[PDB]
Amino acid sequence: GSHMNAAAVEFINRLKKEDESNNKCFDCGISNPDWVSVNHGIFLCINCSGVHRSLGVHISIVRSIKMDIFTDEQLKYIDKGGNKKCQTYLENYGISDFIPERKYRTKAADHYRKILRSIVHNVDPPAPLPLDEGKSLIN
Ligand SMILES: [Zn+2]
Repeated sequence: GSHMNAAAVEFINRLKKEDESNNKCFDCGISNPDWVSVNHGIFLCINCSGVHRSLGVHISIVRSIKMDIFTDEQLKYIDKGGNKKCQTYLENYGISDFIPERKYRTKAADHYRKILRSIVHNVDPPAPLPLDEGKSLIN
């Protein structure tokens, strides 16, 4: 109901006040992103959320902070992620400046999804991905 929705917004705002990079869109950098790619634990603007939608459900799961209800598991993805952790991971593999169709289909981005998922489920992470495999795209 209304209470569960309001507590979720309060949670997101805490994460935006904790890690300031959550207050800029992950892909384009504009301030006050009101959308989330849950699967990546990142914050996006309305336009970049549209780009993510065209990537398909295997790549990105998109939610609006203003308009959508969030499941408790979905909020955990954001709690264990954030813009900073994803950006650092993508930068480390040299793929952070790739356009979305390439960036989110890299082994590096796919590997980050698996890492975040494992943190959410409190299980062992996948083996570290070799740097030279990171730029290659998944099938
Ligand atoms: Zn954007």
